[PDB]
Amino acid sequence: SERPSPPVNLTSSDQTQSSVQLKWEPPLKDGGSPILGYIIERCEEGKDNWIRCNMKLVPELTYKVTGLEKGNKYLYRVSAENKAGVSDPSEILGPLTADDAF
Repeated sequence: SERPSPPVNLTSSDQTQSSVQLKWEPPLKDGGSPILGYIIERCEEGKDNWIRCNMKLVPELTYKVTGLEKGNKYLYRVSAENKAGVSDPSEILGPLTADDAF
């Protein structure tokens, strides 16, 4: 068995000043072992220090990032983990502003 490929079609909804709902679809290949769950990371748009949002692996295909600072702008990525390892991250989503749409 080997690491899975990245999650695909990472999208967002329900953007607020403190949070955003992320959603994605499973990897095209699981590497021969089932995906245990996903790892969500965020990064302030001007930096390159990615913060892991979730402790326990998310087995679902959605996750609410919280603890955002109002007015800030964030990048997001998600990775898939099986017993063999962790995929490269998905394509980067954003920048997404922590605010209320027009």
